[PDB]
Amino acid sequence: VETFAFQAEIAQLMSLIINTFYSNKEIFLRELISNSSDALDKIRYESLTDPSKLDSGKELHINLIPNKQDRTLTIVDTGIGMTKADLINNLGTIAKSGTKAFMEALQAGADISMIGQFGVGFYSAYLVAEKVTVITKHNDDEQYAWESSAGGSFTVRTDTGEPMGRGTKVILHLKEDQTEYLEERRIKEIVKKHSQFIGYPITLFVE
Amino acid sequence: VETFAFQAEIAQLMSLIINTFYSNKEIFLRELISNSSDALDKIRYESLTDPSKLDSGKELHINLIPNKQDRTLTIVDTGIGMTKADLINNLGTIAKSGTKAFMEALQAGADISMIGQFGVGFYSAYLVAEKVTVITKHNDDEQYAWESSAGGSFTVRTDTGEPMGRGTKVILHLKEDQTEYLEERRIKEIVKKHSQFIGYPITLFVE
Repeated sequence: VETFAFQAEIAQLMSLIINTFYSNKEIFLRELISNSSDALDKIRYESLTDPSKLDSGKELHINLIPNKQDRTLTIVDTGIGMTKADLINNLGTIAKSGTKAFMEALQAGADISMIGQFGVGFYSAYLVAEKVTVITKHNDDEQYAWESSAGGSFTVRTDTGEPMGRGTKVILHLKEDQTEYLEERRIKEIVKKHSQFIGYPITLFVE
Repeated sequence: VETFAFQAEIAQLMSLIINTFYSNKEIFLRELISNSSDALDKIRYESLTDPSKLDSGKELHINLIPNKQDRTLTIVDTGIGMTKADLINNLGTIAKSGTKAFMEALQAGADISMIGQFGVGFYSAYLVAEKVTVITKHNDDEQYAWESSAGGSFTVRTDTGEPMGRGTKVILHLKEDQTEYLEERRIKEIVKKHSQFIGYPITLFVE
């Protein structure tokens, strides 16, 4: 297990997300689904000129999996996935410059819901999760698990868990007061509100 | 000069954009600036692990250049640019699947302004342009000019014009009744309305 320090700007972003009073927490799900859609677009685009890109899986979809026993909400996609280098480099984001632009935007009257416009919407997971685990598999690398309970550090290890073929799994270990996002009708409401026109099938699993 | 037929779905998209009555045409500029921002994000991200990616130019910006004599509005960026293969493959988009999802969305009550959510916002240029010329330079390829007045076909040729270093230039040859988008105060209004928080400097050139 390798342990890394977040760059200062990302640690600041995460602390802001965790500590700022902001009731409209539901946007985390929109942001994660949007990320999954972007990843699915990328592998689709690559497959247009190289069909073998889909040998690791032809299905392009997003699954939402609540588990009340574990108190986890998992967002799974069969998108392009992330390399180890991607994971370490702020999960494929330009988080340093993105965080700066987001802060500058917040200064000029923006609010936290606009986070995704700055390329750092992943970190909105910390609106509802005390810990986030990301399992990912990219065609050009092995399967890795990234994890962080914030507080300035994350871990990366090779994943010996269930193989995924290709894509990303975001596991949200929810805060004790945020279990509403495990309820079927709440998830359905949020998906209909914010992600109605996403161009990949979104399947909400039942328990 | 090589001439190509648009895939059927893209020809349909373009005809819909050209022929549908829709007064809110200004969104084209938001969509092109968004594309430029995405391209700038991509070269930024690549440069994080490979600084030499910026040997073709360190500046990351967007320029808006009106020219009333030529009746053109040009959007220039120093983003990642496009390879020849990218240009031919619907300017780096998943236009076939994107167009389908956009149509399905329009069926379920969406309107043309949401085009960018489906990865085909480039084609909104045809709300205001009778012809569009795209000059582009990607680190891994030569400089190319793509062009189309719609009507089912586009051309690609090697560009012998002014070298660009790296990025993309979208030249909008405006319709005779759409010259308002050459006026400084109109462009400023649209940028402030729709692109206020874009994380790269946007410079509106004067004439």
